[PDB]
Amino acid sequence: RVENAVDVSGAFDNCFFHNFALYLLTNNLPLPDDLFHFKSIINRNSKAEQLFEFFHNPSLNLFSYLFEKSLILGFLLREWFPTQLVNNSAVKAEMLEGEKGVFSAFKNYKEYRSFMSKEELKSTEFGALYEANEAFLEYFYNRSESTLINKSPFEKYFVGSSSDEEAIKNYWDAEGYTLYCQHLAKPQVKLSYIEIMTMMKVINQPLTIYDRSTSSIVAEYVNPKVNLPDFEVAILQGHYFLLKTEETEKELEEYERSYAQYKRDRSEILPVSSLLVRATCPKGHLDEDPFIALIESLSEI
Repeated sequence: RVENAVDVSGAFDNCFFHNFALYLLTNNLPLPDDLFHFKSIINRNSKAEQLFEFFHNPSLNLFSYLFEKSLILGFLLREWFPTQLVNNSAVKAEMLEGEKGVFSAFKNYKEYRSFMSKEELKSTEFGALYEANEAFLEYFYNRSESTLINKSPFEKYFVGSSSDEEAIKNYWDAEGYTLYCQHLAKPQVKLSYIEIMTMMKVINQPLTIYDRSTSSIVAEYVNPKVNLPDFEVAILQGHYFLLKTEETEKELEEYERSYAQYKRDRSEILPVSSLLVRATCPKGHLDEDPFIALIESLSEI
């Protein structure tokens, strides 16, 4: 039916993971194993590995609570999922086919870029994929639009090639897929329903994503063999609203009350009631790193 889902915080661009987080907490489903002991793919600095010194067991108790739990789980999930689909060769191969696969997204990238800026294609549903493989795609674009190239790292996949789809696959299985998983895990990279479906497919979690205006289905993963509580969120600026159910309405209305407390507390921040209010502020106003404002408040324990 048409329903008014809860407004989930879009702090740290983890709005979907926050939706998945409170879905795992409202109906008491066990968190995925090794969410607290994994080695993240990212090679800059892992927000998950910084939080591992305060949480070691599905220990999430505060003594100074549901909103604070999803925001912490948002960080670990952002880096957990990519490490689960980087040595998964099956997903690596199943992600090239389909009307929305890499073969289609790349081919679309080449012909569409003749009149569309790359930033105009980065705001698309394939933005995360277009950014991870930006170097190969830009080489891919001008190589087929101009007759003279530059003598470079990607030309191996193009000589001795039968197709343009053989070059894309040769790039993908060598380094394209892993580059993609490394980009999904770094912060501030936002997710569309493309990545989410392959994320929900790798853990067999049914999900339905409606449009908040039409209530029509936008993206859907269906597996009737697994029977878990119905997971459904609506969304289009990248903001997801989790739909309530009989077991969630009073526990999400309790979480709605914190967020409304967090919003006004974050507007008098610039004598507050909520723990991580300064951590959810935008950058530059108070600190330079909202995340290090989060770990400062966790060290009080």
